[PDB]
Amino acid sequence: FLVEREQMRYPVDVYTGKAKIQVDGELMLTELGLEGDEGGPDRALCHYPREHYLYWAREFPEQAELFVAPAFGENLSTDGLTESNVYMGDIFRWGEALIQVSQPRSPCYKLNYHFDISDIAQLMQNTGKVGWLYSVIAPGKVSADAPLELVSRVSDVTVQEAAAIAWHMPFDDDQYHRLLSAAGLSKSWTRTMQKRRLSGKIEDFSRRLWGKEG
Repeated sequence: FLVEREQMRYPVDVYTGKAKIQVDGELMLTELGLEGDEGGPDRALCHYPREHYLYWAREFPEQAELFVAPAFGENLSTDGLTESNVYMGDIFRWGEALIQVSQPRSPCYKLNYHFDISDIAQLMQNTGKVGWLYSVIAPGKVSADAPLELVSRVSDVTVQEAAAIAWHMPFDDDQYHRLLSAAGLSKSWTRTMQKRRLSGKIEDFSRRLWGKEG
């Protein structure tokens, strides 16, 4: 863990909903999320990498204009952070608040309704370009002018592997045991990996990904 000492700092665009509109000054980050916005604690903030938009536009040239932040619902938009360099448990200082990565975002069939593309959820899930959520470790003033500083790297499980373990690999107790060991793991994901260990099976994903057609 030398990255803690590198003082990594990433500028971020901020958005809140009434849906999501860009915020420009300073607002309060409370335990439940951004003031004026809307496993509550574990999902108070959403993140989606801007890089991913190039991939969707190149994939769906015809509806390229739908693919711009914050089309995926995210609160935070950055360059330079993705599923392969963000780790489960990472704690970041933002202005005066402390936030911790708690799980990858799970793609939902509602996404398909929103882009009017019938298999975007399945595609998000298959590519692993899903973003992630934070739980707020300490509330406080934050701002669109204040960058995200990495301050603690406490696990060796990346968002990418956490997503592969949940959705890309065949049943494996060891991996489920490894995922349960990552600090900051949200309650619902703890519940889901624990249930697979006990049941001996992988819970269905059709309803989440396809709605009534699942």
